[PDB]
Amino acid sequence: MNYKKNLLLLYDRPREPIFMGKGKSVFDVPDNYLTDRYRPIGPEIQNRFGELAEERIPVRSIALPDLRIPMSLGRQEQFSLFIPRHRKIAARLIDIFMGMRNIEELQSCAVFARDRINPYLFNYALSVALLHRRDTKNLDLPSVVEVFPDKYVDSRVFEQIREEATVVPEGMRMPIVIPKDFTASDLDEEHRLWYFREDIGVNLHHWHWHLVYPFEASNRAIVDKDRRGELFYYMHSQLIARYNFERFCNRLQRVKRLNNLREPIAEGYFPKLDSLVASRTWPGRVDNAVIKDLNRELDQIKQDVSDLERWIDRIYEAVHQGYVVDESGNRIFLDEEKGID
Amino acid sequence: MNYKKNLLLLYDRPREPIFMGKGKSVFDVPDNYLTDRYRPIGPEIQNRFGELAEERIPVRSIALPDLRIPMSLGRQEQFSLFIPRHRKIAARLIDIFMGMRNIEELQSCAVFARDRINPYLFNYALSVALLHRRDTKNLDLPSVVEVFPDKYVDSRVFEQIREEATVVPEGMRMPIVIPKDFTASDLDEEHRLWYFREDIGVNLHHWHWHLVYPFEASNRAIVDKDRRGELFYYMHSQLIARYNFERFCNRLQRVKRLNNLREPIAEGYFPKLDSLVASRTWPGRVDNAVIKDLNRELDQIKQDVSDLERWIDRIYEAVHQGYVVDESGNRIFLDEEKGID
Ligand SMILES: [Cu+2]
Repeated sequence: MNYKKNLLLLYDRPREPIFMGKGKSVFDVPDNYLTDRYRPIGPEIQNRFGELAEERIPVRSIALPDLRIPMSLGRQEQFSLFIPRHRKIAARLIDIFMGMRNIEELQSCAVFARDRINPYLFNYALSVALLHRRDTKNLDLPSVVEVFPDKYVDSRVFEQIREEATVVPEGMRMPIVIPKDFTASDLDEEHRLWYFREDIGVNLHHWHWHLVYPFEASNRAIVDKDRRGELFYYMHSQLIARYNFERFCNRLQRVKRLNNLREPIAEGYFPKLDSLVASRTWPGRVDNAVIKDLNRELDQIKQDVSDLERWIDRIYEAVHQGYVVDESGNRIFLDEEKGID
Repeated sequence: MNYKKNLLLLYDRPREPIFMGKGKSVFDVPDNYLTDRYRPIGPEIQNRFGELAEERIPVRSIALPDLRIPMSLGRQEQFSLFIPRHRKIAARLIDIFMGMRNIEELQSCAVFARDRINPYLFNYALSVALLHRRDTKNLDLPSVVEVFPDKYVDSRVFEQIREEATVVPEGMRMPIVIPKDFTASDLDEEHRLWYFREDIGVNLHHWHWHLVYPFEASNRAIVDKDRRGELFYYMHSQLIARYNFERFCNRLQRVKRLNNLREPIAEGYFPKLDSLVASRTWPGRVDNAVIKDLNRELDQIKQDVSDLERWIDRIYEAVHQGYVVDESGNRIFLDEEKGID
């Protein structure tokens, strides 16, 4: 039905309010669906952006589960699935979208939530829901490059794209060249591997792999895929095999592992990305930075380097021992078949 | 006369005693010319080596100044012109050879001294005397590679040359290949410049340049060659220009200067040379070695790093000021003409 195609419009222009009209359509949102900022002038808006629209999508006003947790993350904040706290927020939102029985209520829940929660988070939570509901199958999700170009492109282009789009009429617009080999000069031998590290393609593959094989949510909510452990081993293992190949093609040696976490990290990296959602840039790492104990009260991270070292020491022990121990105290054997997994 | 050609025989086999016979000749040395080790069995020797020679060169017994200072340096010790003490020893010996009126007494002094003083030192002292004594002009001094191959060749070959020369008859002897690119592997990017750093040619040029333009000997005219200061600047300046060129041809950046002496030296170098005169090998320098205050009582070196730093600070000051100050206290101006010199 249409509903499937109407959800895809949510991916359009993530930071433009949902009432501004996406593609050749526009949403006819209730006033209790308007944000607190814009609700007090709702009448002036629905009318103002009604123009230029072929279709008008109605949206029924429903109950809507509590969106406190989803909304806890700031709108101008970054979103990562590695941070403990974000995991709990996303997994909760995924749970809401996943828990809407009908494809019509999913559209209603989405339309409301969209302008209240972090765009990056919304995109993830929706992507995961759509991909793993039964009614929304075979649905072609727009490339995350197209919805979030800031994670894939030198920040320099953005003010050129703004200039070009404002000054020059459509049809006469020149294609914007995206800078390559732009993060470091030839003094850094690492700069040679730009075509791999910074390639759009491989970064998309990595992002998507983690979409379809998450490590947290609910085992029935898509965590427990056959041999996902072995997959995690192999896929990442092939990344380095391919990387090491490309290294040899640029007169470099094989990548040296992170022997130990106390010694400095020789290779710094300034990525040159600017998050338009956070309105800030990603920080760089300097040469010879040292790993430091984390105390990020907000993010819910209280971890010492020694904690990491302790985990490693134990994992090594298990691997040599040949077995692990479950919470219960029983032993599980790292056999030829399932060991790696 | 013959005398000129007879001195060249001293350069032959530097560590073989002078009574063993050089080329197609042999020396008829007095018994008071024999060393303390060999004098007590002089009769057995002069006879044992005398034959199979077309010539026997007589040598008249002369007075001979005290050779204490020349003999102060051990026979199995290394010799460098940079070490303060060696400078005083060599300059004194040079003075003796230089001070022998006749080309016959030079031959007599030499023949005596040769087996009592350090071979490396002898070679230098003689080389300098011949080139600047007035009788021995326009001469052909043998290449120092041929007399001291240990300073120009991987030590590995020496036991092959000994094997080949003992086992195989003359005429059937295979040429010994000299290893190239042998001091470091491809993990060290510096190894690429072997063909320049370790080339026989350029090392000979450097050695010889310092022969004809010494910086301190005795008698100022020998040091005082036209614009030798500017020469010292330019010649060495061209070495680095050429080096920096060769760097660019091996995918390397321009050579980084020694900014400051307290910071570690990143690039180590093990030269793989074995001094047959010292019977030891040259020490290597490890990666990230640090310069340290010297206290070499024997060599007469008592220098702190800060001394070096102080000299540099003062030289910079003079250069910026635009003038220097002589011992007397007067000022000399670094003009366009003689400034560099
Ligand atoms: Cu020099």
